[PDB]
Amino acid sequence: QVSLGVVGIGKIARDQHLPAIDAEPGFKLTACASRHAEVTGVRNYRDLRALLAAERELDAVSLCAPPQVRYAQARAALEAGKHVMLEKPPGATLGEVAVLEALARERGLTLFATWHSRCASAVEPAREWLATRAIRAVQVRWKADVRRWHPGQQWIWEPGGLGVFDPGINALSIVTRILPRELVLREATLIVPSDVQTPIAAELDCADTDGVPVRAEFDWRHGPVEQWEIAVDTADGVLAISRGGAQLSIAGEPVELGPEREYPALYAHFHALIARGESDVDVRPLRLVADAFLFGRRVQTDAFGR
Amino acid sequence: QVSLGVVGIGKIARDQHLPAIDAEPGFKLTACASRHAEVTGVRNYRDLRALLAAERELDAVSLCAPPQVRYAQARAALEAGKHVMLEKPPGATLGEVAVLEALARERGLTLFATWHSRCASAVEPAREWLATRAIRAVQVRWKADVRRQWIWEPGGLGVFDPGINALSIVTRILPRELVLREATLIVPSDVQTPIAAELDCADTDGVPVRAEFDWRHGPVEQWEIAVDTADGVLAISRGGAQLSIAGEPVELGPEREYPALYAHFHALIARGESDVDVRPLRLVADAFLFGRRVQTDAF
Ligand SMILES: NC(=O)c1ccc[n+]([C@@H]2O[C@H](COP(=O)([O-])OP(=O)(O)OC[C@H]3O[C@@H](n4cnc5c(N)ncnc54)[C@H](OP(=O)(O)O)[C@@H]3O)[C@@H](O)[C@H]2O)c1
Repeated sequence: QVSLGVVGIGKIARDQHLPAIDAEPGFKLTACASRHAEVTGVRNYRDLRALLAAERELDAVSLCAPPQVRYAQARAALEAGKHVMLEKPPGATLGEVAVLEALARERGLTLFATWHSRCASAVEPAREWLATRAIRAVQVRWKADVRRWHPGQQWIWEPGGLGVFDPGINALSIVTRILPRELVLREATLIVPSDVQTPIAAELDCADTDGVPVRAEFDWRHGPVEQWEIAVDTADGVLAISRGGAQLSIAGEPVELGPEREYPALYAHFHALIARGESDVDVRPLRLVADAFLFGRRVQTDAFGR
Repeated sequence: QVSLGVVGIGKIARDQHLPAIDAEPGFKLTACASRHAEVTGVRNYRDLRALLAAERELDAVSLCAPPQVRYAQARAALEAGKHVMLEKPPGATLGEVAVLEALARERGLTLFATWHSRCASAVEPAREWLATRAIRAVQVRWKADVRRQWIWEPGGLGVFDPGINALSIVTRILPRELVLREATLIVPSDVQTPIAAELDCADTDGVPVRAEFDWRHGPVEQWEIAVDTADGVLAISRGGAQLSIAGEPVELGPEREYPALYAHFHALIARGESDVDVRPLRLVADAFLFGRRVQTDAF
């Protein structure tokens, strides 16, 4: 078993990481680090620094804290000789992820930038069906109530928190996986409430290298049922991904999919990467978001109320 | 020699590119493309597609148009089997540059993303002196008066349009990669790009690298990079033309940024290599992504 530590025991750590780790036989949950939480049955620390100082035989760390502290924690873990798994986004900047990848490669360690939505069951079936066909247009709708997915959370509204791109980048992680050709941003509009620093809604107009238009609408102002949809119009009809990747229809016919197991799949991949002595750092979804911030118009809207 | 075409004959093509090409023996200027300008002594076209269709023996092209039109030109040139040299910045977005580098690598073609300020006289001496030494801190001060439209449009970079030149020097002289830790963009309420900006970086050894860019009226114009080491301060001034080390001024040669660029482009084509350093643009992108934004009075 690979000995594993988890950093930042918050919403996604309780909802997804700890259950997936517990059911993954390749890992032994050995330690956890959190300022305001502890995990029963394992050794607990207030911060990653104290965990690394004490857990010299630990093999790997998985980071579930906000992305603004991701670089500092991942660098420390890599410098201590641990393989590192990163929640999405892999960093607040592209430069820090490049530095981490070079460092992990400069230490022979596994670095894994995870995109949990890429492990949704519809993703690889969609990629396989689309690799052969003539794509005409792509439509993305990724809208959910922020208060239901990040209740009480403030880092989403601070610089490096991405705002609506925090879930929106999941859609881009799927699109960049299922489309055969690279995307380039052509225009973007970011809608930023008067009281925050990140967008609550955004529109993206991209094209792949063949000129296929990729239109995306992200919104955190929404009712209680998510709209997490990607529609690829082809010459053979429409491929429609819905429910964040849990549902797939091709030319109007539903497609049978296995059960959702995104985070089990992530941890299985992390273990396999370590046993292979390989890394997996795809920053293309974050690079497109960076282009959106660099090139995109910014429009003020009314206060969110944080 | 290498047959060469130039696209976008503006003032910098007239002042810098064409004289440098004329004096570079490795190239023969064969054709130029420009919508509103013709170049004496060579064949002339109004767009790159026409040039490419006609100049079938052409080996390479140098693109001097702004980045908003350069990506489509660079694609067509690489697809036509030509080596490509790009003015700075190499793209309007990082995705554009990634596409070109993949395209060039797949056809075995030379792609050269130039940073003309990296060829200023002080840059390579500063890099040699700093390579071995214990650096403590770096400070960049870029200030000027903007009063002396694309710059205020979404994607126009704002103060980073010239400020990225200082970032290309910083990233060349320092021996380790920079990570942006905090940024602040000051945006006039009637524009979409920053008039002033502060960057807070740290290199991979933790060395703080601070940069301030200001386009507003204030104190006297300045362009300075100061790198404090255990052996004293290294100071670059005058956009890279002037160098001081531990208080001692250093003798530098005349400015030949664009002759240097074209000599390197020729050398890249000879060795079959590319040179696509996107890090100065990536740092600017990180500032737009990670930066805190502050509104100021209309411009
Ligand atoms: N919310 C979701 O549904 C979801 C789903 C998939 C992926 N994710 C990703 O997972 C990451 C965290 O998401 P989340 O919803 O779990 O947010 P979160 O609960 O608010 O943050 C997780 C924990 O990180 C710690 N934290 C906050 N600031 C910190 C700081 N400076 N330094 C160290 N620890 C700090 C906190 O634990 P302590 O106070 O105890 O130290 C926090 O409880 C994000 O990158 C997010 O994008 C979220």
